[PDB]
Amino acid sequence: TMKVINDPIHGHIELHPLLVRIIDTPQFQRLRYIKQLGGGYYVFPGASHNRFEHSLGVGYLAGCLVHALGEKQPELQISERDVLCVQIAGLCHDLGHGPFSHMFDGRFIPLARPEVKWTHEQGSVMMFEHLINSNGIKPVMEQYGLIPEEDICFIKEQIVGPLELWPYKGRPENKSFLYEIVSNKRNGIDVDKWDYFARDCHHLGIQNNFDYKRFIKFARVCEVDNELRICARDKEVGNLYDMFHTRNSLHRRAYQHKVGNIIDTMITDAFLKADDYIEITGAGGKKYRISTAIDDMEAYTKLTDNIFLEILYSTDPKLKDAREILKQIEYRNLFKYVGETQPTGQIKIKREDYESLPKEVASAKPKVLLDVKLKAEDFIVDVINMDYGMQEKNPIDHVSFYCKTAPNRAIRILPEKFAEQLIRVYCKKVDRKSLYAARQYFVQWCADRNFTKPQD
Amino acid sequence: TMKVINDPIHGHIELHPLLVRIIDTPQFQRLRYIKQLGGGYYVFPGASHNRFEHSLGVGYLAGCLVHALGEKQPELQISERDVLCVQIAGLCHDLGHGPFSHMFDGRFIPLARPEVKWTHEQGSVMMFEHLINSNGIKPVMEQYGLIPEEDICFIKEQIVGPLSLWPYKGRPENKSFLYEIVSNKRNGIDVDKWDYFARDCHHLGIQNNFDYKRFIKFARVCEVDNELRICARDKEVGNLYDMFHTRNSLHRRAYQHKVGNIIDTMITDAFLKADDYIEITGAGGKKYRISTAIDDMEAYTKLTDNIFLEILYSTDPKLKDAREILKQIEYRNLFKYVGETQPTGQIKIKREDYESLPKEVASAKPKVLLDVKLKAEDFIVDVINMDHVSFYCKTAPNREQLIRVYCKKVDRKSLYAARQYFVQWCADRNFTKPQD
Ligand SMILES: [Ca+2]
Ligand SMILES: [Ca+2]
Ligand SMILES: [Fe+3]
Ligand SMILES: [Fe+3]
Repeated sequence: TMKVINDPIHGHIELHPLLVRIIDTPQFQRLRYIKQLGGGYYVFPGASHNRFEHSLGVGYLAGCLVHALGEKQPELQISERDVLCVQIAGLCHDLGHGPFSHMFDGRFIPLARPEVKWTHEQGSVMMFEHLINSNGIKPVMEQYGLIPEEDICFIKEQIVGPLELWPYKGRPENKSFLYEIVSNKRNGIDVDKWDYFARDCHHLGIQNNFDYKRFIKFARVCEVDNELRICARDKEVGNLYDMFHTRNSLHRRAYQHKVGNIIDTMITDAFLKADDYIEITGAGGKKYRISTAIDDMEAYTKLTDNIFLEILYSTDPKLKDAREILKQIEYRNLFKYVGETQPTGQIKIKREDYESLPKEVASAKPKVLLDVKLKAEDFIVDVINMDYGMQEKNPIDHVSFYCKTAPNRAIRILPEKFAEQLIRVYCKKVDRKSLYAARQYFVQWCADRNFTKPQD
Repeated sequence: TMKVINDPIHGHIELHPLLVRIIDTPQFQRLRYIKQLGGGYYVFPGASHNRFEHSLGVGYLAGCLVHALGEKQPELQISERDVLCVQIAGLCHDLGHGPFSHMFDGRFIPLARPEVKWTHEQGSVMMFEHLINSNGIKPVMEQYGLIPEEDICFIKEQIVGPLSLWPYKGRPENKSFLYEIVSNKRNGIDVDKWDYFARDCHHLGIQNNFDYKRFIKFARVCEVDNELRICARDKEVGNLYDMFHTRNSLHRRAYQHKVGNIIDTMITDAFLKADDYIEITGAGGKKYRISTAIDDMEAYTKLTDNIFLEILYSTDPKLKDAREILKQIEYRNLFKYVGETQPTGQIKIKREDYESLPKEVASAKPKVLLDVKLKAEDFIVDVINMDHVSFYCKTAPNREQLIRVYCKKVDRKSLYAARQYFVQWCADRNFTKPQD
């Protein structure tokens, strides 16, 4: 038969042999050493889960959804090849994640290389191609009825989106709903977001109220404005609300934790101080930095969380400055929270301007002059985005439902409005004179940047 | 005021500032990089938890039990300092675990240094002393009412044991029940096992039936043969049997997994071929081997699961042989399972003769000659090791080894060969006939 995996969130998981061949690969097993939340592990002891089990769950849920729609609506012409293609897309959607997951692409790369526009989804596509190329997956695809020329393009489009009128080339327009499963761009609701909602809740002691298996059993494909979309049963709006609340509770209590995000900036600070002295060997023996390893998948395969311990256990004097910061984490001698603000009604801060932010705070002009002159090297500016690629909107407005009487047409038509971006400032000095001075600079920068007034 | 932890098993737990000082320590944060189940992670994806979260739970449960006894029995004179000592003891009981937990002291060390005797508890006390000294914890202990002379001895004794008559020095026999909490050496029912019963079930998807909370609630200390022992209520024996079934289920389905133990042996083998070339920095620039890092505690502090990846990501030609085996874990090209047996007598194979076992199998002469001759290196033999609880009346509140053999050759001929060797080796060691 085929492999069975006992997941603590989904139960028994059945693995097609093609999936097994993709998993038993250094590019996929790489995800065993990538913390799902990263710095959150040092705040929540149960947050020890890695990207490996998350990807296994996303592929399982993607196959469950596509198989349910096929067996419930034969008119959709869903093939078993389409089921496996969606499963692979769910398995390999997080292949491009770097050390400590969103810390790498969200903060480190913008700080070390602000000129490059890099996302972990781009790396997922590059790592997928490197995976199939380095392990002879294409003949195994042909074994199981797949056509690599268009199916691999279909998988990549499911992971990253269109590759620059129907813009997708992997599947015709009459199967547009297949592009809404692994990563939905219309509303953000997808099986990928469902897996870590349950996984993170399971690992942090927060309660999950969204029954995702109930949602799959009532998911149907329907015609909405001449477009085939995956619709929900009307009697599932209460489950939908519970899903929204569960994501906000995770954001308010875990993702935006004030100490966990500090630790993320400290790990980023150590990585930045160590970027000039670590060497990762790529294809042809070429030495790559931590920041430049994203240009070479052969080197990026060797870039996991152990570079944290490589720096911590290093004896090189060149790495001492970076080693000291990591030692500070073990002693809980963390950076000091100065304050928090928010760009309500303002244009959100972009990744390419992260590097200029601490120099902008140190350049503030407080009225009350103090005997403590602070430099930009004493300030850390943290930008926390609940979704960097999103604009303020209610997702229910982009969710379509169906009735039991009209199971092919949608319906013409308490939720917590959520902040998107939070600006936190930390100081590296620990003395009360500098710590109070940094607070003065920060409140002055909040009026200049036209951000909300800091309270405390 | 004290720090609060959100734990998936126990919920919100409060940490005394002394405990926090011990936690904020590289000697203790080392536990963040030590898989609890080791090779079991490569079979169960949810088993990503480390020893750090488990130690926190044991330190919490031990304090809960002592506090519950003191509150429910003000005659025991259990002081807040007695509570802290038990909390620290459970918090530091596993400080001596090496890479991938029990495969380091249970297989690797006996294979690399068969002459040395080493256990993770005997290393946990060394870790505790090094932890206390390197961080100046004794003054912090005193400022919270802890006297270091008696207490350090107390904490060490309820971890490793006494170092005819009452052999403990940290507490008198009047507080003997305190030594039965973190690790019981009589029947084997401690809060340590309670924590990783629920925690492992929670991460493996295995159903946990024991409720440690309702047990602790109805737990009291009674007199058994003129001695004070922890006893349970007469109607809470259903919880006791659910504990025993959860243990049996965890061993049968998780701790004794086929592929899981094969991965452990494969990781041991790569460590053995990487032992002569990996350098661990120790006390004052000195260099130790992976097998010799246990002699220096500062070198052991830097011995974690990261060794697995320094071998994997290495480019040293001397490390090529070890790097090959770790890569075969990623490609799922594992050792083939040959057979399984157990000793017929009460005698049990110790660790000083683990490396002699594969050659014994290869030295066997099967009764029928065959084509493939097998070397000792082609065999892997790992050893898997595994009613007496007091109670009280509600009215009157008082009064073994398993042997598995694997083959590194994975072809039809060599596997038939290995089975013939294994059957013959079981025959002249008087072991149970292998099930076909
Ligand atoms: Ca992703
Ligand atoms: Ca133990
Ligand atoms: Fe994901
Ligand atoms: Fe333990």
